This record gives sequence, structure tokens and C-alpha cells, in this order.
Amino acid sequence: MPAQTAPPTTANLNAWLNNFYNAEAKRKSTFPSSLPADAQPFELLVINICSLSWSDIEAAGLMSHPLWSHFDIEFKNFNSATSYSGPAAIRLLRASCGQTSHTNLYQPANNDCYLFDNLSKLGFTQHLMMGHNGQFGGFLKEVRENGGMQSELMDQTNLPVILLGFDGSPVYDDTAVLNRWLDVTEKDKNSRSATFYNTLPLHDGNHYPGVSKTADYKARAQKFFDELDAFFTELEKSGRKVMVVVVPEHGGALKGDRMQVSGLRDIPSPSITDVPVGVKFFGMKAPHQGAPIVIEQPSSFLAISDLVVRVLDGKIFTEDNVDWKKLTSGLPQTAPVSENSNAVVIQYQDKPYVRLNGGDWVPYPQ
Ligand SMILES: [Mg+2]
Ligand SMILES: [Zn+2]
Repeated sequence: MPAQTAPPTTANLNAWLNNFYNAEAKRKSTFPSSLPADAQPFELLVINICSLSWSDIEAAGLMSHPLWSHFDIEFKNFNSATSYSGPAAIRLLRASCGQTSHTNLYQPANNDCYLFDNLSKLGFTQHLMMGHNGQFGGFLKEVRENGGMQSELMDQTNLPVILLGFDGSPVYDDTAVLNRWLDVTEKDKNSRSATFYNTLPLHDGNHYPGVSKTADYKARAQKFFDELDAFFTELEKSGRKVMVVVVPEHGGALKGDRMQVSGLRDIPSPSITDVPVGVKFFGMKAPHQGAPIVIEQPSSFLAISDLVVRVLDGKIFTEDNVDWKKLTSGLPQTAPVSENSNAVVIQYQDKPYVRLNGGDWVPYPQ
């Protein structure tokens, strides 16, 4: 996180953004060349959630849902760096390198930028899982072409449908998807796997079968958080060693502002990109006791990659005295810079600004 000493001017913010990109380009999440020979295998499950920010959860009265107190680690100031689904998945799939501009999401990146490819080199079977068919917005195509994720889509046949999207496509029940994930990872002939799971029940336009109005966001979120929390309980009981990372793509923009009305995401505003990220470890000999460890520093995907690197050997799952402080200290910080095509949002001296299509930086409503 480099200096914002100069007074805010459009030129100074342009320069700061350039310096941010240049500093980010030097950042890698470095993986070991091999695992220790006594490594303990485990499953990594990355749950990538559409349309979920702190602001949304507060608007829906779900800040105190039991899910949020169930995590071992929680990032209080994680930035999604974008307000669109495809870009958010690409950024997460490229978690192992510094944050790039929007444009550079659609240019190749170094192979060691690709989190799941880094894990594959260490022996983790890759799984791609979705609670939908990925057709809307060309999402699955972007996951494959720019996120580098070529794995077969995990079988979705016979999954119960809980919502229909705006396009009439199915939204599958997360409980059913996740319970199938348990079986598929058991049957994949590998003791370790890493799964990218994208789920969007909170998407705009989703409606119950037979009902034309889109379903209440709060109701869908309550059910989704109930299901995720109950899955955590099923997972604890399985005895299986699992690291779960819950990473929203971006908020649903429930609460608008003076510049951008509710539901619109053209501008990746702070309220849209400030998303809760949680990590929970299952099957530990010494499970984390007490309330989540809260990481307050500004964070983004690079911190997820570096956290995964820290536990690659799986010893966290068998240690008697886990050094949670060490595990959660010194993770990489990332300034809250967010981009879509031709819109960039930054915090400069703790105030947000927006720059659209190379116009001036405009103070963003606070
Ligand atoms: Mg397996
Ligand atoms: Zn999304």
C-alpha cells in the first residue's frame, strides 16, 4: 500500500493508480516447488458468491446471521476489485498475482498467477462447480478463457432447483450442490482437491418457480446463509479435512447512492466491493475456539492465495497447538482499488473517487 501524501488532484490520483498497478505487478503469491513428504492432504473449497457485500447484508438485516460467527478467520475490509461477475471470478482465479487493471484480466497472465493451477502442481485435483449453468453474461466462458479453469463442470443432473434466473435458467439448491461436492471429492481418487464453486442465488432477477416478481433478497440470503452454515455443521461431522474460503464476487448493490441507483453496478463503488470474506478449517485436531479472528487491514485476493500457501502442508489439521496469530499475521495488504470496463474506484486519503472513461476523478458519495 503506497503513499497518498500528495493532495488529491485528478493528475495525482491518475499517478497514484499507475503507481498502484506498477507496485501490484511485482507481487506474487509464491508456492513451494513440492509438498513435504509428510504433508496432510485436505480439500480446499472456494465458495464464490454473487451479489453479496457487507452493505447488502446490513440492508437485509443479516449482519448477525450465525454464519458470520462460524468462521475461523474473517476479513473485515476485503475488496472485490470489481462489481461484475466475470471479472470477479477472473480476479479470484488469478489470486496468486498482484491486482491488474480490468483490461489485463482479458490478457494472458503468468501461469503462476492462477491459484488452482498452482495447487494442481502440488497435486490438488481441480473441480469446477456451479449452482447454475454459467451461460448468462458469458460467465462460464470467461472462467475458462480468462480464468484458465478448464475442468469439466461438475455434474448438475437431478439437482433440485430453488430459483429461476432472469433468463429462465436454473438456480440449484446450494445444500444439494454442496452435498454432491462431498461425494464427488470422495470419489475423485485423490486425497486432496481444490474446488472453485460459483453460486448466485442472490442475483438480481432470480425468482421462485411460478412467481414472476424477483424473490425477496433477504429471504434468499437467509436461506443461503442457513444452508452454508448447516453445511459447515455437516462438514464438521464428516471428520474430513477441509479449508473453506467464502469470497463474494461483489455486492448486489441493494443500497444505492447519489451517483448510482440501487441495483446498478456500472461503477464498482465502495459499498458494492466491500465484501465479507471468511475462512473456516474443518477436521482439525484442535479446531479454532471462540469468535472469528478478524483481519482488519485492507485485503484482497492476494491474501487468500498467501493464506492457502501457509497451510499447503496440511499440518494445521493435525497440530495440537495451532499458532493462529502467526497464521493470520503479516498477510499481504492490498489497497481498495476497483475496476470495471472504463470505471475505476479508489480510496485516496480515506475518501473514495471514481474515474469514468478517463475523465476527471470525481469524489464519490460517502
Ligand atoms: Mg478425493
Ligand atoms: Zn455476480
